[PDB]
Amino acid sequence: NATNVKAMKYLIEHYFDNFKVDSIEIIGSGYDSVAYLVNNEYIFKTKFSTNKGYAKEKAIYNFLNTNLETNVKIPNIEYSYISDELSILGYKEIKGTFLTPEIYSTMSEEEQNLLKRDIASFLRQMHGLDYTDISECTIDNKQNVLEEYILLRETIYNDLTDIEKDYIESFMERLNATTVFEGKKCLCHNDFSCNHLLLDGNNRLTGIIDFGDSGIIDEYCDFIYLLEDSEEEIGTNFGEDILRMYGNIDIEKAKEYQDIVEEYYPIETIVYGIKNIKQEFIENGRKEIYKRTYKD
Ligand SMILES: Nc1nc2c(ncn2[C@@H]2O[C@H](COP(=O)(O)OP(=O)(O)NP(=O)(O)O)[C@@H](O)[C@H]2O)c(=O)[nH]1
Ligand SMILES: [Cl-]
Ligand SMILES: [Mg+2]
Ligand SMILES: [Mg+2]
Repeated sequence: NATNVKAMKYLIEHYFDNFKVDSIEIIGSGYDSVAYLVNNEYIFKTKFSTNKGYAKEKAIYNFLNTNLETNVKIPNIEYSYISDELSILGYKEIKGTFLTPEIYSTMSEEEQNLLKRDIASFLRQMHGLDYTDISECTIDNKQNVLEEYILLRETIYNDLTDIEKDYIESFMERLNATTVFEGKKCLCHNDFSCNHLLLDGNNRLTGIIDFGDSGIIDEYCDFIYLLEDSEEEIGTNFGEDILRMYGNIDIEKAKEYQDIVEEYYPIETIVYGIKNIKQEFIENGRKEIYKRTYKD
């Protein structure tokens, strides 16, 4: 605990010549990464070598801070160090409160509507950017899945159970029949969940973070979490209304897209385990297949 922060304090002061760390605490973490609040003022996202890295994320912030017109704040990178083994991005903390189901349920109907409009407006503005200058950041989700399926076939597929194989083949049958990858491509946040959305003191959208998965990809991508029915997200109705306010988009296919990504999740989890040599993820994905198969 107190040892991570010393190591990171050292790396920050070593790589950014004039920077002095008066305070530093862990503010969040993924499975590959750790984030730190420094001097009660700066966020520092960090990562050590992992199927990389923070170069794309930086190029995305730089593209967006040049091209977006919006009052919604996003990270603006002041400090970056990027190497094969280590990557650090520092920027000023955007202040606010993260959106949650609980907060949402306390908002008046009109407060909720204004938030949904704020979100639809943000997404419309980003999805509308001429992305020529960030064109290297393309992502083909369908092709990625095919390549991941090939990796499964080359590694553990033959040891899976019949129930597990059927789940996967049935997913691939669905992938092959769907049309939801054939639509408009644009620059998407691509991890647009309510834990990345910041509210100000009037419960209006004041900022957005973590454009780490951003790319030129299906327009439907940015509604996947807004449409999710779970304890972490607000609800299907929230995403529906946002889709209506956003306009010019096939809502039923947005939902199909979301449903297909949800079906893929256990396989994604297995694949992450294969690629990063973590048996624990392989087993969680496989077990999740049994859970889904037996649910009614
Ligand atoms: N309030 C605030 N919190 C921030 C800001 N930047 C990051 N955070 C906090 O730090 C956490 C992690 O930041 P995030 O960019 O989501 O990183 P990640 O998923 O954990 N890393 P990765 O993008 O490499 O997978 C966020 O959940 C949030 O608590 C910011 O500008 N303001
Ligand atoms: Cl296993
Ligand atoms: Mg995040
Ligand atoms: Mg992230």
